[PDB]
Amino acid sequence: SSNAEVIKELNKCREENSMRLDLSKRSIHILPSSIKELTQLTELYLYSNKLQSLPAEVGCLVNLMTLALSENSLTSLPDSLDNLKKLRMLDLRHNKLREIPSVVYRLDSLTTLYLRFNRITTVEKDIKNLSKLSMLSIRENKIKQLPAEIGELCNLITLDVAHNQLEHLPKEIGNCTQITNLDLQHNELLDLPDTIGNLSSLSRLGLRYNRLSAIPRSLAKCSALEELNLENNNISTLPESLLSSLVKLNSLTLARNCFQLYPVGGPSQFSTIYSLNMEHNRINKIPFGIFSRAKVLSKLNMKDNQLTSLPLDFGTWTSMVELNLATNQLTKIPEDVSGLVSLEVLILSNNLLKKLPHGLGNLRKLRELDLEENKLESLPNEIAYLKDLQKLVLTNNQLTTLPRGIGHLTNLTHLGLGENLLTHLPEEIGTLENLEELYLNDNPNLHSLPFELALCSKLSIMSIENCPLSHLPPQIVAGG
Repeated sequence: SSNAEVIKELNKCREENSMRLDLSKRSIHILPSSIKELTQLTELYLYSNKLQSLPAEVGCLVNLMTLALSENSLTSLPDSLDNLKKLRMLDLRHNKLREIPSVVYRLDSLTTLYLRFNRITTVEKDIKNLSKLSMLSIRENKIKQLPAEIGELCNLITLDVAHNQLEHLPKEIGNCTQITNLDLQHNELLDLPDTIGNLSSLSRLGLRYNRLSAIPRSLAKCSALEELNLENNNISTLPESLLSSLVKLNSLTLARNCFQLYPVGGPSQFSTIYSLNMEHNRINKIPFGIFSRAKVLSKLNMKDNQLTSLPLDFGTWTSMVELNLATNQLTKIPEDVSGLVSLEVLILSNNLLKKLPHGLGNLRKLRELDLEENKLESLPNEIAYLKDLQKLVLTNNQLTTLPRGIGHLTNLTHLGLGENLLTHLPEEIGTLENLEELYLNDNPNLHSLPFELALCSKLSIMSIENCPLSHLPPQIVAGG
């Protein structure tokens, strides 16, 4: 920590002729100029210190291949670092850099450059000198525009320009053909250049939280695209051939968009995708046979949509494991739910369900049933055969009674019965051996509770607030 301890480590490093010097986390404000003595240094780790700048003597370390300067207070770098002709990696993350130091632009040997979490406002056109760059990270800065000279970085594999203020992308981005991972998320991007299709090797593209009104049809050429996330944009429609041309798509998120209706396209749209997320949209209906070819589709999320009904082929989604139809206007859920035999998670919150179908009993794989904010007056007697059910949330409903035999749900750990009309609770509540949480709050006429609740060995959390109840099971440690 002290300057004497630093000089010891420098004399250390010299004694064994070590190739690596790790002066990290020593709170060094000013690095000794004696660092010039150690010419054999291949790696210099100076991260997590208080360095406002670097001695020009570091430029004498000509065999330096890695300079780790993350988590400092660096505002500038000495032009003497031009002599670091072998430097491959420059880590300048978490500093106070309001611009890239001019010397960096002359270090053409750089292959990986990390500038994450700074105040960098502009990227100069001299960025073209760093053609050997394989990874360029300028995430979390204040870059409003990227120079067209970005296209001369032909060897770029990864480009992180996320969390900036980019309003457009230079069309010359298409000249970086080798880009596999491109993150443009959390910008103010209004459009994408048609030249994005020249990036034939694009495997991961981050577009969430921008101002994109549409997607260019040229994105179909990026067939290697595994996941496409368009979250939080102004996109209302998709190119007709886009989804079918992206043969490698395993997940597709159009959440927080202006989508009035499902994307228009052929059957190969959802053929290959495993996850499908359309929450917070204005979709009015799910089409018949939209998931005919979608054999691998496991998860579907239609939260906060304008769905008032479900299709006649609802039961055919046998491959559906997780299903989220919350914040919709569904008046009923048909008896054809017996078809989704593989359905594990079912979310029907914030809807208008008055009853539940008897075909729900066929759902022997169901483990999570969220029915919060509905008009449920009763439950089915076949609900007791949902032996795999672990979480049952019935908050904000009109339930006066609990079906007989509910105690056979021995795997149930969470039972949310708050804001209901329950007058009584069955003595069969005690055979719920694994019940951990029981929320009975806001039940106006819940006057008595069964002593058999004491047989719930795992019962840890209970809520009887706003109930005519002053007594608790013995296993419950109250907070009053």
